[PDB]
Amino acid sequence: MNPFEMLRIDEGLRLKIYKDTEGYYTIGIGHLLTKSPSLNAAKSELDKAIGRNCNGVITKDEAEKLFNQDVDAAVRGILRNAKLKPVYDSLDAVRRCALINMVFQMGETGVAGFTNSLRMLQQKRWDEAAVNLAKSRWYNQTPNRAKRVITTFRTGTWDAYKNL
Repeated sequence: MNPFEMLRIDEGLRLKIYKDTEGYYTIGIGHLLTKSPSLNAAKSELDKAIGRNCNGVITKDEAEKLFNQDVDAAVRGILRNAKLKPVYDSLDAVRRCALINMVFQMGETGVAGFTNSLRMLQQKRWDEAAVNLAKSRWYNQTPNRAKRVITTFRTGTWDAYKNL
């Protein structure tokens, strides 16, 4: 595994402009393009973003790159986050990876709301923490994806996604 494949599985990949749950134009792995109703504008923002005559559709790699700039942006925020910063620093590279997964999935705000759970991770209390996170509304909401993320944390390996 690697982080793109992680999200590939979790968020899914989209190579053609789409609308999300909130109506927003998006593309690749959750890459929101714009908030205005206009396809016209997304199209344009994309072309731009990607750098050529895409026309509402990109490549796989073209997407990875977008995906790369977004992980980058997420990390950056994490480090500017005071609740998130310390946790993130405590984490070995791969679990850092799970934390981006979550953030990606629920925003920085939502993530930092798992008080006890973060403390647990920070402390490097890998099992209890596993246990704990299985209690949340997160786990009921999106079970599969929650389970995978949790194993990542438990173990600090790509066990849950590698055969996938």
